[PDB]
Amino acid sequence: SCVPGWAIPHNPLPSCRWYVTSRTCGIGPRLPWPELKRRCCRELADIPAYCRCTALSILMDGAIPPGPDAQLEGRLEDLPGCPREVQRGFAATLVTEAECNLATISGVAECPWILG
Repeated sequence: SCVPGWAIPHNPLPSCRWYVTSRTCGIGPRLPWPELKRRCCRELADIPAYCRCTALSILMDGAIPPGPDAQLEGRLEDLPGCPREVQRGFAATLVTEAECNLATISGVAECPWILG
């Protein structure tokens, strides 16, 4: 069920994109750091524990759901002086107790396969 439209929303984790770009790229919404973080973690916890790593994966590398239209969902693209590799490295740490501290399918707050 961990697919956009099903257990995962279409265009997943809008606020996490911004928090990732704010930190790495320096460009983001005009919101205080804690607010930026909170909104990201909120959207993340609203996703079933089991689908949480998949969601990160989609936000990082994007996804293409089958269908007549099928548009590219998520994915972190390059920003002026902010390559996609920098953003990805930080995005991978979102579930960490350091960041959002949320449990995945493993029951532990970590996604070992996400990065790379």
